[PDB]
Amino acid sequence: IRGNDVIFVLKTIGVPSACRQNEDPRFVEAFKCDELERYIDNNPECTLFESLRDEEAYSIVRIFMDVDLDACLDEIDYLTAIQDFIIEVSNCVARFAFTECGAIHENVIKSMRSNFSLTKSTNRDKTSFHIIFLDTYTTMDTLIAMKRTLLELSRSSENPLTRSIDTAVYRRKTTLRVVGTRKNPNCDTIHVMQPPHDNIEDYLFTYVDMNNNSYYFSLWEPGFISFEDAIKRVSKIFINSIINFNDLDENNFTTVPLVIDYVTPCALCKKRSHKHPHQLSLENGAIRIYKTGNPHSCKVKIVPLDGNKLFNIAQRILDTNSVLLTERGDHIVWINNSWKFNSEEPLITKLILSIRHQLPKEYSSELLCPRKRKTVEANIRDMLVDSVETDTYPDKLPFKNGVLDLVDGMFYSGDDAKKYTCTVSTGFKFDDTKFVEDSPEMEELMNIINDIQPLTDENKKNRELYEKTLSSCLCGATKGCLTFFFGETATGKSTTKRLLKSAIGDLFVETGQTILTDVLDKGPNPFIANMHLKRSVFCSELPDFACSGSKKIRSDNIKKLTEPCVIGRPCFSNKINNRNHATIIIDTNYKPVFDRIDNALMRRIAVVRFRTHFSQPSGREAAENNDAYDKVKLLDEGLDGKIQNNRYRFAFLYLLVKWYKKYHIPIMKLYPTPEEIPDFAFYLKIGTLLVSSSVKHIPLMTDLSKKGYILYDNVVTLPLTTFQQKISKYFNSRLFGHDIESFINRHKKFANVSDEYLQYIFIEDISSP
Amino acid sequence: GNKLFNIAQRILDTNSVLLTERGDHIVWINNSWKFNSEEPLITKLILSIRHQLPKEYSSELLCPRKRKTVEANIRDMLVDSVETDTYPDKLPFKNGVLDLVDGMFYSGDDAKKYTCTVSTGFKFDDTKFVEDSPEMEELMNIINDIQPLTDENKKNRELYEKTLSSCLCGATKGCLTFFFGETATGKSTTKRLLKSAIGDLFVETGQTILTDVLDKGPNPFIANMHLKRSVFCSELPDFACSGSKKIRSDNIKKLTEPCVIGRPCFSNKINNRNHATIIIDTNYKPVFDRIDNALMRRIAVVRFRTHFSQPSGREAAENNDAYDKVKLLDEGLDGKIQNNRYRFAFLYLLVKWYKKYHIPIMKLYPTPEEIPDFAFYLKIGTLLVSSSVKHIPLMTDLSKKGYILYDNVVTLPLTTFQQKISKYFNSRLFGHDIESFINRHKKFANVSDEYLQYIFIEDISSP
Amino acid sequence: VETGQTILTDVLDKGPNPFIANMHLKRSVFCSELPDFACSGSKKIRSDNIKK
Amino acid sequence: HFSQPSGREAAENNDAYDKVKLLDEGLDGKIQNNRYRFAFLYLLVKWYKKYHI
Amino acid sequence: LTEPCVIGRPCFSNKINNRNHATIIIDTNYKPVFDRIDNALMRRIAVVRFRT
Ligand SMILES: Nc1ncnc2c1ncn2[C@@H]1O[C@H](COP(=O)(O)OP(=O)(O)NP(=O)(O)O)[C@@H](O)[C@H]1O
Ligand SMILES: Nc1ncnc2c1ncn2[C@@H]1O[C@H](COP(=O)(O)OP(=O)(O)NP(=O)(O)O)[C@@H](O)[C@H]1O
Ligand SMILES: [Mg+2]
Ligand SMILES: [Zn+2]
Repeated sequence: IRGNDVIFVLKTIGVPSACRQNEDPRFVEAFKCDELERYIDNNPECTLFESLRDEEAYSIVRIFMDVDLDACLDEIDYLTAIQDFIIEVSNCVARFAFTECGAIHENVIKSMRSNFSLTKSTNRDKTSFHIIFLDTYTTMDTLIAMKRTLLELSRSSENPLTRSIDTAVYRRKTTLRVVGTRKNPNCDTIHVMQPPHDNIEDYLFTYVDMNNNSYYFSLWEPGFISFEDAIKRVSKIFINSIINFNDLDENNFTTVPLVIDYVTPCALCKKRSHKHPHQLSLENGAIRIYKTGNPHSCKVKIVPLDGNKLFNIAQRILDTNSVLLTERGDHIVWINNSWKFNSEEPLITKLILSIRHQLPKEYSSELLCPRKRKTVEANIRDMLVDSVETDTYPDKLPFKNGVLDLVDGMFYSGDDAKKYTCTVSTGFKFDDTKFVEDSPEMEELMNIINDIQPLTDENKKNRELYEKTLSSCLCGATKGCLTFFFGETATGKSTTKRLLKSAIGDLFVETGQTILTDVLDKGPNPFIANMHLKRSVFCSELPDFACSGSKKIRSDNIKKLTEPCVIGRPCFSNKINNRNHATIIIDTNYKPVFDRIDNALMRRIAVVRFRTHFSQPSGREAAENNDAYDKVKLLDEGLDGKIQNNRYRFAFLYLLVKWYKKYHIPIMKLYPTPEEIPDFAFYLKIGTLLVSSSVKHIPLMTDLSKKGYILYDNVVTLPLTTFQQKISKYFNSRLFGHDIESFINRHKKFANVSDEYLQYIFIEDISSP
Repeated sequence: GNKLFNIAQRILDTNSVLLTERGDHIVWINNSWKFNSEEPLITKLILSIRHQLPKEYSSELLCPRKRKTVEANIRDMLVDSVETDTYPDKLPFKNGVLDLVDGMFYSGDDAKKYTCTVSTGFKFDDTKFVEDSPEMEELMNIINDIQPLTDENKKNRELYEKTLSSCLCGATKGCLTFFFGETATGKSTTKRLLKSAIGDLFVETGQTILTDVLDKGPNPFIANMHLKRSVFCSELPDFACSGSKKIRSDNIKKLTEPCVIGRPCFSNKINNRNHATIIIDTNYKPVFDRIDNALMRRIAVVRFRTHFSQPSGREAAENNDAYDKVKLLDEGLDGKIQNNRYRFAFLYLLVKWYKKYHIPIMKLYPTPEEIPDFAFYLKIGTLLVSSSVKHIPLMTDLSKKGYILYDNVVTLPLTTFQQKISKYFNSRLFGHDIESFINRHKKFANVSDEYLQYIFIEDISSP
Repeated sequence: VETGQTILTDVLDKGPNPFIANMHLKRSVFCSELPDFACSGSKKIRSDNIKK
Repeated sequence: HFSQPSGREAAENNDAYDKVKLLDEGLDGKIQNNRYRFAFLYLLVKWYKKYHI
Repeated sequence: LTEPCVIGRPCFSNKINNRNHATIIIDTNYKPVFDRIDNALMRRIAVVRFRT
């Protein structure tokens, strides 16, 4: 809504609703930056509060909090406290935004932690301030919802600043004090600004200046603890007996000073003795222990009265969005700049141990006992209810140390890569130095590629399709066609398989022929179960069926593999569905033959040609005489070893990325080539030469009758003997009699005359006069 | 005392955990009965219902040991079992239940009463269940193209609507329907329309149970089709093959019972519930191993006429025998339907047809007139009549027509009966059927005489 | 309880047989849709199966 | 036989039947809802006493 | 069997992939007879003869 730049101000607290509606200038005002500054300057002792003029259109506000701690802290304690407070509050708000407002935890963290205005009250007995997050915007109903979780965080933390969060001022018509202005006419203390923020729009929670680095999102109690245990905790922290004992009741808790015999130095500040004795106060369900008189002689102490420490630790670990539950009931953790999941060995305890550095020291020491880490893991599993979607951005290449942007070539490492929840990684680290164009390895790889597929004019299209198929493996989406690497021996299909394996790493799996032969549903099929979020799978050495004795590759499997999802379950699992981002590549020396052929199969089969031979010098002319190759090149033997050494990995990766960039016109697809595999040629020629019967061709019987055709009940039918006599001049029986009878029975209708009749006419006959 | 026992009693009072007749538990978290046995959800539920508890009780549920103790108490207190989803007129969506009687959808505790485990797998939105939409108008045009509203295609349209709408009812269906067409006549179009519509309650498969023997087998499909409201059987392999297996009438009858007998893969369960509307889409004419009166009662046929042709193939496809209308293709139609745009509009259309055809029952009625061999089998009965007492007094007067008398019963010799019937059907096509009828209704008394207790209707009619 | 036709057609001992195993202490057993012998090559009911 | 009123005459001439009645469309649902459970149980017990002296 | 990776897992162990560092030798009294003969298979078979 482009925000607002007018500041609405009330003067006196408790102004009437009638006065607010009438907008009487005696109390109601509206200014801009310069007008506000001039008003504050000219009128020094005027009260100034900020509110919302409209809750129906300008509900957009910033993220703000109020903290007031009734104690004095020195500089170092103040700095560590504010650091911990910022981290905890930003994590809590980001987790709430992610889990309720549908926002993104990482941009929320970035916007809240980039900059903030932090004032300081001129009063010296206490530490109070307002904090404004400039670049985070949301509606007021969002704060309405945030109230509960912010109160829970306030109640469940030891930090004085976080514990002293004012959970009010999150209501309707909420009014915030204006900086530099007294709250009461009879008081003098005010709030003053702190560097590097010096202007006045930096401290107003309604002023909106949305820019690039911005983000917006939208949608003694008897139950605390036994009093004896509370006093026991106080004494146990004191580490010394108390002179005034058995006289402090529940009623005189906040009145009677406490006196300590200084046998051991006061553990709060290690000082040998204190002039004035120590006293207790009850704030927000915690006992604050302080010393009267000197504000810096003793460090203030916090004793909680409720909650569970190992539950607070688990909540703090959970609200960093580093453990998540997927739609398949598996827990993914963010360790070492990657998303990892392992059903065999859960990694939650590893995450708990590793994440202790991003937690306050009080919670840090508890995460060293394996028993307590197991307790925290048990808490986390119970809190993780509901699931989240993963791997939804098909433009990113996930490396073990980050994410490479395919549309740009920019590498994101660390938290920047955390947004893209890519749960499968190549397994190795990206390297920008080795991801360069000019390199001797690059020239060697270009030589190899041009050797395997020449750039000749005849080969041009096949080489381009080679590039297309190799590039589309990088796509994280689902493609609608398979690729067959058909070629003769010693031609480089296994070499390019090894090249892709080295280039893609763990985003690559090799499976057997069971996928192409057996039923995919069946029972336990870990081969199908291994294609989860893969991008390149390989089936090698398809057992071709030139001789009878083996079940042919079934069409059902190849139709099912094209689907965006695949139905299949592993051993001892309940999930039945896995996403199909993988490109299915099968290596064979022979033409595959499918059991059932129909129309749809001409939209799924793309094959790649290999016509280059690498041979020993002895078989030079022996290979040259063969027509299986169009060129013979000498064979290099250490090339396999150096490829196994992953020497060409980054060169081939750069080449693939450039191919993807070139081929990636907005959205990309794959197209079959149903003219190379020979078993489809039968049906192609039959379709281009034979068509079914017709009813709209009824006023065209003259030429058919002149040729010799007969008419019956408006359906063209002819005997089988003359069908064979007519077809004997196009197809030979000794060639494909099995296929001939196959389609004959497929289209048999029987009836008519005294023999079977079929609904078929010849395209050549109707084409001829 | 025993705060933990009190907590367990309080939780069990809300009926959030149930024990089903499979020796397993179902829990209600996130407004859905998510049965899970591999990993229990009871501790998750215990931690979830924590703020609906007194403050002196909420603090004890933060310890995993105490949560496990409460779960053990609940497991010991359950004891009894309940029945799973029994309401047929309730469609369960991932976030509630939709009553088809008033088309009203409700979630929360109001949807807890209908203990439905199976679900569509996708959420339901209130603001897209509307009559007016670009999706609505485009879908209406598509259906009006596929099934024209002309008075010739009236009963076919009614059958299409009824069978399509029956996929929502959670009862058992007594008929198997056929989608008959020639080539690309919207078959897979309406199949993928249903897949987009319901989802996770529709199973697409080819042959298997339709072709093989159901019993004496480890076949998984029979267990797969448990509590699924729609099942499609496609790509039937042209049983007019002379070498390929036929269709079993016993298989058809097994598929048309409230309970289906099957042995999934490795377990010992042998019975499963049948709710699916089994739809079989074929181009070639199906042929059964053995047809009879009982089989003819369980088959319905829906014919597909209007076809779509590309601009280039328009002249090629504009002349077809079984075509009735020619229209144009659409390259982005399949991707667009996979974009789930027509989902809720087609749900509303299915609900409307369901309300139309429940008055107040939607029993599926067989249509045997479409199948020509069924027509031959029934015309044999219409052109004949079994011998009865009314034919006894005739005797000699009817025997003058070319018949004889056997035990005061009008009888015809087998050879003369064959000569008489040979002038109606085609011998080449119906020789096996004639042999089948002869061996199915034969009567013998001695070495020579062979009796048939049937008389032609035209012989009786003619003076 | 309801069971398939294998009870009358196939070998009772063989390997596993939950169809037979489920008849423990059941007061009534039903089998439906007898496989008409009108199809050549069909199986036959076993007299020893009846006796067992 | 229990038939619809259209094919009633077509199936009457069959010798496999001695009687023909009108098919009832509510029997399946009424049985599925366990309406006749205790009535059939009472008849079964009466027949048991009759035929097991 | 000549590829650098093989698939198979032990009992009570979720480890599937195995490396292929092996020289595969088969000692026989008879020459092997293969179902399919092609130019590719000829690149993977060698025979040593024992004649004492
Ligand atoms: N550009 C190249 N320059 C030199 N040697 C090469 C080149 N490309 C491949 N080779 C080598 O030539 C041989 C070809 O073997 P291979 O890669 O297995 O082909 P192939 O078609 O997969 N053999 P096969 O699986 O039996 O059909 C290997 O030793 C490669 O290292
Ligand atoms: N109303 C329409 N307008 C334009 N194109 C349409 C329309 N309806 C269908 N089509 C197209 O025509 C095709 C018809 O094919 P369809 O009948 O659904 O599959 P099919 O070929 O019969 N499957 P199968 O029977 O196994 O061969 C659809 O896939 C669409 O591409
Ligand atoms: Mg190879
Ligand atoms: Zn001290």
